[PDB]
Amino acid sequence: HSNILGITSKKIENFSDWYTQVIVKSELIEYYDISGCYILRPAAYYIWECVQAFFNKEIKKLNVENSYFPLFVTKNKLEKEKNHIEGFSPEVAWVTKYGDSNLPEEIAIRPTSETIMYSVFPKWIRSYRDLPLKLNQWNTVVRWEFKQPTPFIRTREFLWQEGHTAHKNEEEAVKLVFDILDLYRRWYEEYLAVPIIKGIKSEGEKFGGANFTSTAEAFISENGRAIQAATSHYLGTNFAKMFKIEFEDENEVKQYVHQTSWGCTTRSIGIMIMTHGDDKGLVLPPNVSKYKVVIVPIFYKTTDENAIHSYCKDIEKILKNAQINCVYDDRASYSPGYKFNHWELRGIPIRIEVGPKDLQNNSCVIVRRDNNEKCNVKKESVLLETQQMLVDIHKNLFLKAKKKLDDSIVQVTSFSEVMNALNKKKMVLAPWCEDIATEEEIKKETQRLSLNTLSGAMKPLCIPLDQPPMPPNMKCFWSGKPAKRWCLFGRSY
Amino acid sequence: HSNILGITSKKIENFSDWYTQVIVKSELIEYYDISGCYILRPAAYYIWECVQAFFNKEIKKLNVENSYFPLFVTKNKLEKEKNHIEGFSPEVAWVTKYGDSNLPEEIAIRPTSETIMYSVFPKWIRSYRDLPLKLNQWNTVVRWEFKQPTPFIRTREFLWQEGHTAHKNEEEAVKLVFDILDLYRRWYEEYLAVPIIKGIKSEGEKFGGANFTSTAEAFISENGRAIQAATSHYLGTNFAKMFKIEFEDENEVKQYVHQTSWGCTTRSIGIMIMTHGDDKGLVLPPNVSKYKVVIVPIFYKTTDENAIHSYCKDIEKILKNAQINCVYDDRASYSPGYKFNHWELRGIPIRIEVGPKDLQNNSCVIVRRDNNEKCNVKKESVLLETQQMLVDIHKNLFLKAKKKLDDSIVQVTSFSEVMNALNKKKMVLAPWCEDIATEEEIKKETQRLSLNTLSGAMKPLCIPLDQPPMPPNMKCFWSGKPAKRWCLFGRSY
Ligand SMILES: Nc1ncnc2cc(-c3cccc(S(=O)(=O)NC(=O)[C@@H]4CCCN4)c3)sc12
Ligand SMILES: Nc1ncnc2cc(-c3cccc(S(=O)(=O)NC(=O)[C@@H]4CCCN4)c3)sc12
Ligand SMILES: [Cl-]
Ligand SMILES: [Cl-]
Ligand SMILES: [Cl-]
Ligand SMILES: [Cl-]
Ligand SMILES: [Cl-]
Ligand SMILES: [Cl-]
Ligand SMILES: [Cl-]
Ligand SMILES: [Cl-]
Ligand SMILES: [Cl-]
Ligand SMILES: [Cl-]
Repeated sequence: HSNILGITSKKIENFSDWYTQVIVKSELIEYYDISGCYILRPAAYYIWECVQAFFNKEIKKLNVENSYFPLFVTKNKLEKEKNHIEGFSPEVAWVTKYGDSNLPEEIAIRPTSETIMYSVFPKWIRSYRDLPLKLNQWNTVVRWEFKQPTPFIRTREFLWQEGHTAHKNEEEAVKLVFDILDLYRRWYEEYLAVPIIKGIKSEGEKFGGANFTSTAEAFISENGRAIQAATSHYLGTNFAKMFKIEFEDENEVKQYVHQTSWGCTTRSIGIMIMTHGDDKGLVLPPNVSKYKVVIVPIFYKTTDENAIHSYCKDIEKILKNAQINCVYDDRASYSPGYKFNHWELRGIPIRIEVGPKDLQNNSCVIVRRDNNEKCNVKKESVLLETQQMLVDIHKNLFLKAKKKLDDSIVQVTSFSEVMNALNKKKMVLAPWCEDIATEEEIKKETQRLSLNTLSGAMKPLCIPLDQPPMPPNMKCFWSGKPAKRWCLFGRSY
Repeated sequence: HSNILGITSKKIENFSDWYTQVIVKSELIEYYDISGCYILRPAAYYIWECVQAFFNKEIKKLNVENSYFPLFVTKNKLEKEKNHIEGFSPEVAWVTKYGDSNLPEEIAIRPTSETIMYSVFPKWIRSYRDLPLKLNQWNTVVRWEFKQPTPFIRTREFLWQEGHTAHKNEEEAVKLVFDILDLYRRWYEEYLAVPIIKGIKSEGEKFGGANFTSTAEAFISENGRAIQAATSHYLGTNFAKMFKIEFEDENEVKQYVHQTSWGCTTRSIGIMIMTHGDDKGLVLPPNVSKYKVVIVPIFYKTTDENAIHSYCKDIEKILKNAQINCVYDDRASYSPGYKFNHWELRGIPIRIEVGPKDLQNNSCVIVRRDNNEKCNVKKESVLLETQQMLVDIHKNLFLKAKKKLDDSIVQVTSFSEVMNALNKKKMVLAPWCEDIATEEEIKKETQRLSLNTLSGAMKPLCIPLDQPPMPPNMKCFWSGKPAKRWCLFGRSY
């Protein structure tokens, strides 16, 4: 990796290389011997801890309790269900030995914990007094996917949380499915300044055993690829029937539980980086940056040295007293411009420059990372203006990313309008009959039309919860049948 | 598992079965298809989260930053070092396939992350400005150990934290080694009410590449087996030489870094259960129990029902207003005695009984879990007395466990005195010359003397930091040579 000090690929001209440079030169990640596995350095894992604390706070209000189930799973429990999502079998890593000894029975590594947890649920669930059962895990899962691996986005091994619940009836379960989905929206908006779109995945793309799969969909405008930001399934009684999870209800009749399972991944970090990063490097919402402010001294005269270091330490004291973490870069070995690029690259939201002009005027210079706008601030008002500026940066990052998302969403009706939008790097909202047979024809056929890596087919992303009005005689864009609902389409990571 | 409602094995008469009953009937764990892997239910994982928050708070003060490295490791990096602790090779689980496809290169699952992290350290460490480097992981590791598996104590898969640091010189590193060790002591004392003994492991039992291995040693008096509660290694330059971790110092001379690595495990939970549990089931320090108080109504007259439920809800309001979580068990389906045993079994520190006698006297009955002592408390003073009683329970649990630890420590000098103590289930402090050749002779030979599961040999546990005075002509108990220091010996889990 060359030119460690700066980003030499513009986000638009070469988005792929720009992303690799940002995550490495900002010290978020490091690559690894094993393809698809990545080292989350402290800067990246700080982001994970912030969203982890937030999500834990909110799911505790729903009485979800954390837990930990084994990393390994027997070939019996896992492969016991070929009616659920058994498309993980080609991706399931198998341990076959310890040392030079071979295992008697092979054991797999969890791609997800549905079979591990739900094999014990019948023991914990005997009557309606035992429901609802609400569990969550903060763990690591493994999926061996031949598809091109992308840091944070499609990885062989990723940290996540997987919640699983079971309920007395349908109404209780589905309300939790969407309550979690809104927590995912806050996960992205409040802490990552990333807008998403709530929807319902088509029958073709839904989770294996799910009744339906709700999703939060993000979009990378620069390369026109949607990403499944987070997921919340209503499994209904499907999984309850497979694993014989039954309960005596209030009227002595035995019933199947209604289950959910929801998960969000370090993929949120990748989406955040792609949404806000620019050619100077990493851009962070203040809520996920360890250092909210960096104080850079700027002078040349040896006489000013003593006065300036004290003035900067005054600012460091004001901020840290107000619980605003910050770094005072007083390294004399590096030029002021080196410090500028170094901390812009690391994504520090705010830079406070202090120079001789500042001492006499009793002020400072404050520079927003998102737009590089500078302003003079009297020393007394530094604390308040810094607080309001961290808020304004977050408000600005979200609204800019929302403008880019909406500019990428185009509403069309005909097949030809759809392809023009598709090859212009847009996410297309079109009327669709939702017949499942049309999903594979649409994907396979659009790929043959998009002449000139990642999959080039146009999948159905999600059917938005927010439905624009459907005209009376509107026809599906592909089949010509009467159209049921508007659906989002596009290429995907 | 029979008699789910109570513990049918006395902790002394059958300690092994008593432990299995406690951890399952108190809903801490559930057994699993794969030997050595255990399900940490919410009650057990709440304990993990409390100590996890505490340890994270304190290591952040030392500027240790959390991170996450890959679960997998190549056969090259792992086996590159046969001079370090390569005794993990027989315990290293190997993935050899994904799906029906075989992997080109086999990949292992981390038993520990020394090789994973230290293969990247040279990239992050170029000069003295880059030191100290302080990293930590909250992750899961795997060791396939044929030894008899015990929940929380010796498991195939366990949660832990592994810190790793690198320093400019020896003084900086070793100070951190012992600073972490004291954090482990607070981990056990402050939050688990478990006393431990700081020591230095013998040269025979030290960690693979360590210069020395400091340890915190706990002791299960009932079955007379010591356990390695926590560990903190000074690796010195040993690992720096293996992985070529060098740095340009302040005087332009390249040097090797001085490293440490420290870890503590869910084994702390197992030690806590064994130390405080009694025949009624689980006994918890208040700091690791979700519910500090359980309010049980006790009446028979239908007339009293309305008044009593309001009186109990008043107490629930007082406690929860003071941030003292509690459960008001108003289930009319279960007898009051059922509730008593149910919540004593789950380890709730305090039970507040409310009956008709309480309403007229405007008081309540408070029952300590640790000693079942009951006392009347006027309703007004419930909040204060409850707070002081949670503190007194913790003070009592620690001091009781410390009395049992010290009664199990016996100081002897001759070989025959040592064996009498050994077969009386004691941890023996004896003078020892520390010659390494004597470690395998002592272990192998004491096993042949202890006539009539787990290893029956007497290992050297640790050489305490607190050294009682050594007489002038004191001779090692085994060799007759002049004795260097007092060392602890005993059987181990
Ligand atoms: N390969 C990857 N690389 C990087 N980041 C990610 C994120 C991924 C993902 C995230 C959420 C949900 C799903 S899911 O639809 O498979 N549902 C499940 O697993 C269910 C629900 C949780 C319990 N099991 C997948 S996969 C992946
Ligand atoms: N098999 C088991 N079952 C249940 N609980 C436990 C706990 C165990 C343990 C705890 C602390 C330290 C050690 S260590 O001495 O091996 N040192 C290392 O790994 C170093 C230091 C951290 C980074 N690598 C082992 S092993 C084990
Ligand atoms: Cl590969
Ligand atoms: Cl809101
Ligand atoms: Cl996906
Ligand atoms: Cl410079
Ligand atoms: Cl603004
Ligand atoms: Cl086995
Ligand atoms: Cl103290
Ligand atoms: Cl050990
Ligand atoms: Cl009963
Ligand atoms: Cl007391």
